[PDB]
Amino acid sequence: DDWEIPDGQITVGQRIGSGSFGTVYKGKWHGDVAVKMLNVTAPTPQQLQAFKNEVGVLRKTRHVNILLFMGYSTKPQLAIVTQWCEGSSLYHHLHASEFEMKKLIDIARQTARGMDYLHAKSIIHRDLKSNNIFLHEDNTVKIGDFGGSILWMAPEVIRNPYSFQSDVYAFGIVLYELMTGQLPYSNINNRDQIIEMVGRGSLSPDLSKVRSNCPKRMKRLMAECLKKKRDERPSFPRILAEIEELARE
Amino acid sequence: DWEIPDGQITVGQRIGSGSFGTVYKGKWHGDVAVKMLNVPTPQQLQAFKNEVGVLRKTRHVNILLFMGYSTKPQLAIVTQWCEGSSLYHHLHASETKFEMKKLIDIARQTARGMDYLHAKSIIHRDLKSNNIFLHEDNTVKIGDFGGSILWMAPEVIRPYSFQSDVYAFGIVLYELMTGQLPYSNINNRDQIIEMVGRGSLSPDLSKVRSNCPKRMKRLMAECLKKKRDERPSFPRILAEIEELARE
Ligand SMILES: CC(C)(C)c1nc(-c2cccc(NS(=O)(=O)c3c(F)cccc3F)c2F)c(-c2ccnc(N)n2)s1
Ligand SMILES: CC(C)(C)c1nc(-c2cccc(NS(=O)(=O)c3c(F)cccc3F)c2F)c(-c2ccnc(N)n2)s1
Repeated sequence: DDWEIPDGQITVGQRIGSGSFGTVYKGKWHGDVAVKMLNVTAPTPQQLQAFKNEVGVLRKTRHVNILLFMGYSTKPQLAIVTQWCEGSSLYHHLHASEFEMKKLIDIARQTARGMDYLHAKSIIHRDLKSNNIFLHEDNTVKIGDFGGSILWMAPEVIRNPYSFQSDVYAFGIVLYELMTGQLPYSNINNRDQIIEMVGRGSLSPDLSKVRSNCPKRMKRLMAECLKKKRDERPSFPRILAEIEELARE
Repeated sequence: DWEIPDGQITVGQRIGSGSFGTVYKGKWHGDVAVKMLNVPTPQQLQAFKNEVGVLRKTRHVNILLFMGYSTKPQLAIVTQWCEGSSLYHHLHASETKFEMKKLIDIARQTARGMDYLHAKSIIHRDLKSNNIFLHEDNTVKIGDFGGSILWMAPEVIRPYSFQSDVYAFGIVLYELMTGQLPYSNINNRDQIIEMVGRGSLSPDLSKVRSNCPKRMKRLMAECLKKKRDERPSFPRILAEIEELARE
């Protein structure tokens, strides 16, 4: 019932980087772990409060497609311990490296399962990117890094605009990455152009870029997820149903 | 709370019965395993909460992920679904050929889970090769917490402690390196019970394969000590496997 890991048990190691919040290092604790710490000399009451809140949210997650929360510590720095994922993110595999359709579908399915699970718990991700989707042992999708993210931002977010619908839009962009192998808006290299245009309602991902073997049901689902108006986007129960179905059919 | 309301879980094919309860494959935000408990009484409900209370305390990659419990239509526990088969099936049925590196990683992962369980002061009471699920063939998943006498420590046969878990892990180590179950040339349950229980019989270490690192042979022998207090603790066990893993 209590997930406080007494300090001195955790052997922190090499730094990996910084996500939406905190900084992560590879660690040692009953095996490999990832350790996200807030490196400040002394946490301001704001930081201590937010720390308690997010931990309270993370301890409500138990699903194979959600990064495993394992525990937390408060001294000397506030820290959150998670499982260690082997391999790289979906971003690296898609954009920084040299997948067959069946794998692409399965990745989409696992991600939908995780998101569907989160939404049923009334949890909004707020920062879903292919960057946040770790392919553990290249076989299991692990969603992490909750709240450069401009590409995955819904039009209303670009202009509290966060909701289940904005998560769905981000998921739609991830589908676009899986089915095209590309990041959206390749012919636009200006950050403010995309911000203006996507926000203006003018610009949307180019669905003609999808692969030939990409199923039409997937293509339709993608277009539904990418609706400019938020209340026109599908919910994850319907999203999961469609993917899981088409994976068979 | 981790109670899953009635109707959210779709039960599929029966998988089998374990140390307690009956397992089915199911649907709930993806694939799950549903362990049906055959039943509630006021007191049965308390015992149900106590076991769920223990399971709710585990958050580790090498421990089967608890996901929730059902009170209606009947008492049930929900866990993740593992793809593939048990370590037992690979070693003794499938005859899957593992390079020494895989066998030691599996041993290392199992050690990680057991060390975690013991740090939480949880005793498994029924660790064996078919309790160890190789999820997607790579990740060890220890489940089925407490007919299976091959993994029973002498003191258990004649009781349950961290030391008896260590012994059971020693037999698993034996399986990994030998490829066989202990006492293969003796197909008599009563005999093994009598002889292992009184201390006259122990696993034949001559049957370990040549490629097996000698440090693991020693560690295996240390785990299989007939006298309970001469067995090493899992933190020590993990380190030596971890140290040997460098190669
Ligand atoms: C590169 C980048 C983006 C900085 C990373 N952050 C994490 C990481 C490490 C710890 C937590 C969270 N995400 S979180 O903080 O939102 C979170 C929890 F703290 C607990 C449970 C789920 C969860 F998403 C992370 F994304 C990474 C991470 C986590 C596990 N294994 C590996 N190999 N990397 S990589
Ligand atoms: C009948 C047999 C072959 C022994 C099995 N039992 C389980 C199974 C199913 C559910 C729970 C537990 N073990 S448990 O009941 O002790 C337990 C929890 F309920 C929660 C967390 C850990 C844990 F070990 C299991 F072993 C199996 C199982 C579990 C997950 N995936 C698959 N494919 N099979 S297989």
